[PDB]
Amino acid sequence: VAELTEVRAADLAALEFFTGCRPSALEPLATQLRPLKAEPGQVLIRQGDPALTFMLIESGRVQVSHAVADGPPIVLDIELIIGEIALLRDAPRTATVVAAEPVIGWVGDRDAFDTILHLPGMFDRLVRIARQRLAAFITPIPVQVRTGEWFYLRPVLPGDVERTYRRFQSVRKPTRALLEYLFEVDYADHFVWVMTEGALGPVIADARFVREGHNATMAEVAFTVGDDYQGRGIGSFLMGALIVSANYVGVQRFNARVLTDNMAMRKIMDRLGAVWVREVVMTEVDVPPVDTVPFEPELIDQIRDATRKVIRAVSQ
Ligand SMILES: [Ca+2]
Ligand SMILES: [Ca+2]
Ligand SMILES: [Hg+2]
Repeated sequence: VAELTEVRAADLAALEFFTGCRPSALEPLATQLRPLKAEPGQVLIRQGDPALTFMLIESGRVQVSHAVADGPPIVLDIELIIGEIALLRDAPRTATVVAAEPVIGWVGDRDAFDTILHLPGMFDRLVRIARQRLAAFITPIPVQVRTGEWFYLRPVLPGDVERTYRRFQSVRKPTRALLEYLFEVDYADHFVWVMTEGALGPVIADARFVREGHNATMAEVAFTVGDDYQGRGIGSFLMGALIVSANYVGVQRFNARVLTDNMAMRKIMDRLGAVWVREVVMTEVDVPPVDTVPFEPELIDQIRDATRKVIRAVSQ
């Protein structure tokens, strides 16, 4: 009888992931998931495959590796959710995941993941999981701004409110939730630098470029500085970081549109060749060589290393 759905929903409701969930609320999801039981050494996701599913892991460690044509595979480890970014992007697998122990869990397709994303509270829980995974790839950098104050530079993390359907015309039949979740793990089409107070402290400013379209050479820039933090050189510092990444990813021109009595954004843009025009004022500028950012070569390299690390971590 099809009451195996009922046993399955109770199994789902027993996960830390679904803490506080009522098993009945999970029955429609239970319907869309298939049990997974892999033996140690079993390949869960093969590099080079199309992305057909994601996995929700009840238990067992897995190990991630990326194979190349010029030496041995680069190995890691994610000690909960696997495979979901390439699934929602419809991109091929860029890495292989292997069970390092017995692995028990559940497998679903994109529709099953969209079901999870719409359950109460679960979109934010998925975003915290993505955040924890990414935080492993981020080492905040202590930076000294013009005034001598010390702050910390890092890429944005999923769930930073600073992060918030343009470029995502590459996803078929999407929902808003699917697109919002992808927005939280996009670093290539939309790169955001953040400045924090303390290495594990609050974000007090952010700067970003948003490409005009997927892979496009023109991007809209936008800096935001906490009311207390203007004048202090934080904005122009983030601007430097953004050239390193923009240069690194292929963006070649920046553009801006701001409210006119917003003089501080204006001065950030006046700082390279900005020529405003009314509408709200407008302007658009070239992307200067990495040679030309006023940072020590050491700082520049840590910024490019950070950029690279997060983009790869999101399979871009
Ligand atoms: Ca962090
Ligand atoms: Ca698609
Ligand atoms: Hg729930």
